[PDB]
Amino acid sequence: GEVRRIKLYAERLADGQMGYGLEKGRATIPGPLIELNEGDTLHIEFENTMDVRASLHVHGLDYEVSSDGTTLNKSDVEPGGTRTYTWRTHAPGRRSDGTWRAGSAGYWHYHDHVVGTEHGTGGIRKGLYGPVIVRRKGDVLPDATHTIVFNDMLINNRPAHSGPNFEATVGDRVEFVMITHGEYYHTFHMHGHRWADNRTGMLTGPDDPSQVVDNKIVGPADSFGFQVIAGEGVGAGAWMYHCHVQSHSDMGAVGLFLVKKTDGTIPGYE
Amino acid sequence: GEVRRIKLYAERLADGQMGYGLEKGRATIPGPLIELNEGDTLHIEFENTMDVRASLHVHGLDYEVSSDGTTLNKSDVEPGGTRTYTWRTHAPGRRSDGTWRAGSAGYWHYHDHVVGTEHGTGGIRKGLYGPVIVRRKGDVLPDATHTIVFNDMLINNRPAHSGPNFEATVGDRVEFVMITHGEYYHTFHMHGHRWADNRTGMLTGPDDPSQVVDNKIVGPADSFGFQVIAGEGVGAGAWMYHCHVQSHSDMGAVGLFLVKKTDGTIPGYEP
Amino acid sequence: GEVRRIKLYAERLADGQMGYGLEKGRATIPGPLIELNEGDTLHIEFENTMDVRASLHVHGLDYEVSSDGTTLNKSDVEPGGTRTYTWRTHAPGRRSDGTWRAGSAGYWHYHDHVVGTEHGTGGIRKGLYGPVIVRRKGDVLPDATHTIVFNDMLINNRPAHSGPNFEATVGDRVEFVMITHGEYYHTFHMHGHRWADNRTGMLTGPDDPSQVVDNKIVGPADSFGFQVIAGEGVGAGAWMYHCHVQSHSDMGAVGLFLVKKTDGTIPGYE
Ligand SMILES: [Cu+2]
Ligand SMILES: [Cu+2]
Ligand SMILES: [Cu+2]
Ligand SMILES: [Cu+2]
Ligand SMILES: [Cu+2]
Ligand SMILES: [Cu+2]
Ligand SMILES: [Cu+2]
Ligand SMILES: [Cu+2]
Ligand SMILES: [Cu+2]
Ligand SMILES: [Cu+2]
Ligand SMILES: [Cu+2]
Ligand SMILES: [Cu+2]
Ligand SMILES: [Cu+2]
Repeated sequence: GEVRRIKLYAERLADGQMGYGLEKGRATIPGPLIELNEGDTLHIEFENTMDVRASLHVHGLDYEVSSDGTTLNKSDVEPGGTRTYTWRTHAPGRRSDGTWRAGSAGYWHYHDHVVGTEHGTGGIRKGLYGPVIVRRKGDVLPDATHTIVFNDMLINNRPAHSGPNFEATVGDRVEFVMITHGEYYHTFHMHGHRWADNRTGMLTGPDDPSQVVDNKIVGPADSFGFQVIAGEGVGAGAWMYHCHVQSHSDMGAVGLFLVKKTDGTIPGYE
Repeated sequence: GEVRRIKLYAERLADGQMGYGLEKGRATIPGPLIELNEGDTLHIEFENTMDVRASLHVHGLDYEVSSDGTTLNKSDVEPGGTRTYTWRTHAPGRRSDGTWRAGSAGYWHYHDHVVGTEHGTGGIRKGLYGPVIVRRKGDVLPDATHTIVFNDMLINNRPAHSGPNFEATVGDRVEFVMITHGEYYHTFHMHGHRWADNRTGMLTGPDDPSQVVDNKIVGPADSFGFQVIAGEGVGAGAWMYHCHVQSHSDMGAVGLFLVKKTDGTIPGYEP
Repeated sequence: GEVRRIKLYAERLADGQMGYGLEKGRATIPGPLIELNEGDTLHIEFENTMDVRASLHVHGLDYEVSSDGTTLNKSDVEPGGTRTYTWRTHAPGRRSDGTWRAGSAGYWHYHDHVVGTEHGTGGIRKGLYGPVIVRRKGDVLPDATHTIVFNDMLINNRPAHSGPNFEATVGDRVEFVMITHGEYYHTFHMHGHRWADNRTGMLTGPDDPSQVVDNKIVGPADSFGFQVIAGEGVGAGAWMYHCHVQSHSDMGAVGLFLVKKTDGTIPGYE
């Protein structure tokens, strides 16, 4: 695998928010998508631009305690400080004893572990979360990737009834990364589309018995993802995704997957 | 791939509830079981007999936005109004891009999307939900199918501690369709029986690594199903199923899977 | 296909608790680990030493209604009474209808079903739960097994912020049994390690599409397990496990998987 180096910044944002960015003043919630192939090493030159301690902690990937991002393992970052975190990944294969070592590939996420509490409750609430995708050799690559985070009662820390919306063309291969944070369980639902409940969100072939779903229960720090063919067997349209917990959809935990015809039109909606 | 047609009616019942039915005054909660084979197209000639806007929205199956059953897609039904909803299904197969297209087959459900709120909160609460099963070629068919819906704190909108109960005989292949709605997470548990956490609820063979379970966390609009051999390795008896969230079972989210001997008898129990 | 016999006692414990034990005055919370191979029968000579009715109910395994442990089937135990419960297990096999009968193998649990309520709400709250593992022929056996029960807001009925901690050496094959009870949903997370969402928690091979996860939503009476190679690809250290529901980790639903180097030392303990 390849050795990669990136910079990452934690920054305070308007309305008491906090975000990660690849450049100063370009912090976003969710944070930037990090994509790796199994075997790749990533060195993250992390700068905490804030006035409180902050950290970077990742799910799924290989890291040593020196890159835990915790007070326990003295790997958080002082205010205005810098730390180089290292994430490693590995491909699957048989061990010496004939057991199968699972690879790093999957839909994962990174977040703060020290803002507000020693579990990053305040950091997470304020927006310090982002997606990580680790791909296996031969994995099907998409035309676009969209990240949806159910953070307490908000989506991507947007005000209620505020999307986000995602645009595609009929036939586009669209990947979704779906992360949950905070206090509450949710159920993720997408109209007119469906996926497999497995590593890639896609059945491997006819021997894969994974349930095909369009609704999934998720809790804090769950991550999954999938790919769909936009509008496959259903056509162009305003295709809602929403939390299916009835009070949550009613309070505006809803967005649109806007699937246009090749001619740029979409069947008239609202 | 057969093209089929049914009539469906939304009706107000007693205790203010609301139900789907195949005939006028025959509405049930849950709604009627709709069963399709992959490839089938179903045209639902729907009539809203109620004095409020209602709709039909489906999980899992192929439909165009004109059959969304939402206000967003101008697909709900005015009071007394009619609409033909079209559901399509497909078999699995190889795409030209070399990927495997997942089929429609599964345990699915349909429900209202406009009663009370633009997400059907009032309709779902009052009973406008029912099961849909899409079968793959070669799928094993059961002796009977039973639908269990955890709707907020009730089962099938029954009052607390009033079932439903389902009866079978030892050896019967019994299918359960398990749907959840409303506000709360649940855990579905059955005494004396277990199933696979996969598409059909049954392991394909010794090369299927799916967890074998008797307890499953479910949230609103989750659906799964399974088939068991009634009493297999455990015998006839009153086999409780219940939510395993302790306050929920204590409040009466409990029913009985009554498995009889081939002589029609059951070991004595005290409900 | 071994017939096994054990004695089990239900007893009141200090601090308003109740537990199962293999010997009088030796009750623990969780109760003793019961391990069976598919085909084994277990006869449990159960004695209720308490002043309230109590029972033994099991998930997953084969039992007749006479061993349900319920009020419904009159198979609980009066105060000071004794009853033999029988649990059976079976190997998988091909049915005469051509379908595959799922075996008993898996991560399971037993608990009371009649203390406090006819669903055992009081018994479970006070500590009457324990793990059951049923193995399939050829299953990989671990160096150690550790049971983590999320019981309402507690782990193993320990007071908040009280572990438990589990020690291993790098390269040990360590098995976790993860059981949930009570009123609340949880998300189980382990730093530095991951497992397969399937029967054994280990991918069978390259043909297994199971998601690889480090975070799993669980609710009352859910049970799963897995094995990890301690420190595999991540090294020695204090590896936190916790509930990832943020208020739960903040209130102390946390422990340590203490992974020692071959020499005995743990980095960050100097
Ligand atoms: Cu943590
Ligand atoms: Cu939600
Ligand atoms: Cu829907
Ligand atoms: Cu985390
Ligand atoms: Cu919807
Ligand atoms: Cu419940
Ligand atoms: Cu049980
Ligand atoms: Cu729905
Ligand atoms: Cu029970
Ligand atoms: Cu928790
Ligand atoms: Cu973590
Ligand atoms: Cu139980
Ligand atoms: Cu010390």
